[PDB]
Amino acid sequence: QTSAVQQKLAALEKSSGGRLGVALIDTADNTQVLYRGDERFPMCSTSKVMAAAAVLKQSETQKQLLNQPVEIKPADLVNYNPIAEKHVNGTMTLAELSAAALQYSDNTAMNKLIAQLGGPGGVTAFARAIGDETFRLDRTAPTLNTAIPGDPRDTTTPRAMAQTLRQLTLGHALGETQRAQLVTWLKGNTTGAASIRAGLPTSWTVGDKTGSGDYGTTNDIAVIWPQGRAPLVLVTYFTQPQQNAESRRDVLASAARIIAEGL
Ligand SMILES: [K+]
Repeated sequence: QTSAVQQKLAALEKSSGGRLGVALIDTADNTQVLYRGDERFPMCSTSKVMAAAAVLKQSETQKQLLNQPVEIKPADLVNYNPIAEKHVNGTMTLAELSAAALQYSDNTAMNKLIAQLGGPGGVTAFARAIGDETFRLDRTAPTLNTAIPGDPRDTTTPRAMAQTLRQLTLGHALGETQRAQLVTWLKGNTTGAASIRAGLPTSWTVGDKTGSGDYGTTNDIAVIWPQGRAPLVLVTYFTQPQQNAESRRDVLASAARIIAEGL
């Protein structure tokens, strides 16, 4: 069946000329709203949530892991590293690298998290451990953002990522301390105001992770606390036919607004 919400998301998708994938979980009743929910999309930087959560899971058996220094060398700098470049020829802790990756989308910081997990396949291993059979990380930053149509590398489905984000932030995939840390980090995101958040009422509070890549790929994954409602999880993924296409955060906002109106 096609709901009124799915009809409005299809109309939005048409006007955009790209491809849109949406997955909502409403924890009030565990109901789901999906648009292209089982199609694969490039994750781009939304993958940083899985990498930071995998290190948080390691910290459950190592009290001092998050305080562990990691050397930052000039050769470690990549395309976008606004926090790591200040610590070149110094160190950042795994807590600092996690925060920089999630709240500033620092790509050097994500590469340290990946290196701490033994490479991209270590992030995929953690996804499988928490019951995500869809997620795959294949590359480091920035080449995991190539977002080539039809490429299975560094992809997931909206349905899979909404379920995983729910487990990580509201469920018991992490210990209580670690779950709270991940939520604090997401809530402190600096990059999300033009994406999901822009489509929701101001009074609602959001923790989110954005992503952007080639093919005008514009993504956001969010945990939403509506005024007077149980929390929501929302995934919005958007990708465009042309390698050089512009970002379209406003499409994610428009998708979020349709979803909110549909509650
Ligand atoms: K782009």
